[PDB]
Amino acid sequence: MFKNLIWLKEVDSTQERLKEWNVSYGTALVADRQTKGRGGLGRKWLSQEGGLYFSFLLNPKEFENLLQLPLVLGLSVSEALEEITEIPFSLKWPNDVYFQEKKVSGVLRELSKDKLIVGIGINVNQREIPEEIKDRATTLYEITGKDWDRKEVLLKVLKRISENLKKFKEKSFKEFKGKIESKMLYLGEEVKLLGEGKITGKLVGLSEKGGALILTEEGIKEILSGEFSLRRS
Ligand SMILES: O=C(O)CCCC[C@@H]1SC[C@@H]2NC(=O)N[C@@H]21
Repeated sequence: MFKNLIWLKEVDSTQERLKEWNVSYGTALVADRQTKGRGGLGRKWLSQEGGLYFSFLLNPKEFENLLQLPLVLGLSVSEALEEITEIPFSLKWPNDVYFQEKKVSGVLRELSKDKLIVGIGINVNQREIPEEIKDRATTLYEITGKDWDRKEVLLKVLKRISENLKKFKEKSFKEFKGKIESKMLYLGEEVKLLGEGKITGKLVGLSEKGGALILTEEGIKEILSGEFSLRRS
């Protein structure tokens, strides 16, 4: 039941606040502005007006795999945006939501004590996109040519997250493998993964474990580490 909100006008980071405050699971902390945002395309643009920045607590004892989780959340984020805008979106392993070549959303997940802090940033109404990420990022406004009710968006997103997380629990990742893999970005293309190494080859798909399958010279390798980031090559 992700439907009750805590909407602030400015914080250092919704991630940090939930790391500090003791909130109940299933409640989303939203912030119009973030002075010390962290993750994805940087801190500078996470302080822009028009973006949708929020975080929420999940039970660590209940969502053990922090590789499939980001994918399911990303799948939930894209599904909500597609339902709203009726625009096709792609998923970039292992977390980002993309429209074509540029990112629209990113899923962050941290752990602290007995907390699983999930932070999600969505590009909705930012009008003045930074020149340094004009190439890698886009907004709902830029794509569709109109603004969107950030509250309406957040609600349908929280709903999909809720609905999908219930299935991911009751059932398994098998329920989303096909949905996710079929929306994967750079699929069939030459790509390069970096993090705890650097593997380069053709992204051939997604394993039932949520791992990225790369076709190298000596076989297809399955990448499970969340450390890795997937970029073109
Ligand atoms: O870009 C990413 O992939 C990571 C998530 C983007 C940042 C979100 S926005 C709200 C929350 N608070 C943060 O400091 N980070 C996350």
